[PDB]
Amino acid sequence: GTSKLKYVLQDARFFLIKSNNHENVSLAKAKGVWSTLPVNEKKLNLAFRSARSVILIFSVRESGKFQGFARLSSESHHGGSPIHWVLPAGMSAKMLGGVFKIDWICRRELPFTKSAHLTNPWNEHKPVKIGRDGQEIELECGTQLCLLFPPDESIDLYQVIHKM
Ligand SMILES: O=c1cc(C2CC2)[nH]c(=O)n1-c1ccccc1
Repeated sequence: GTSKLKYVLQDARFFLIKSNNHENVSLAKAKGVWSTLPVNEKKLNLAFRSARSVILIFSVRESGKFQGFARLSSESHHGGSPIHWVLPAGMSAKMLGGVFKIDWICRRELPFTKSAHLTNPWNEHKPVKIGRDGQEIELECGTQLCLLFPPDESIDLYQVIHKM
């Protein structure tokens, strides 16, 4: 069912995350981590202290889909185990901010065709698929977007709830 998911999303904040490729989303799904550029790192750290849940909704560039969504479990930190991200041309690992721990809520994909009825007030009511990395998605739009994803029966939200 969807009741524990709705509980996790209650009064959450939501951010669109772009990945240049599928490899980085695969690494994020396996290791429970993400890293963004410093401008977005500052926004996410502020949000993490501001709200009961901060949800990252992932989309690989040019894929026409979202690849899942996850909840921040920490502010960003430096000096942890190395992660062999595959970054875009002209970007080095030193340009990244720190590493956020994340707990995946759904590792299933959602094609953009299924979200065409949702618009984001914080991006001029453009379709929610449209946005730069780090674009905040307003609560109602973000909640409805997450509820569109296929249920991920491999995930037990009981432990995620205990972190809130
Ligand atoms: O492409 C990537 C790949 C990553 C991986 C470390 C996780 N993190 C990012 O933030 N980007 C990004 C998105 C939009 C604009 C500039 C960079």
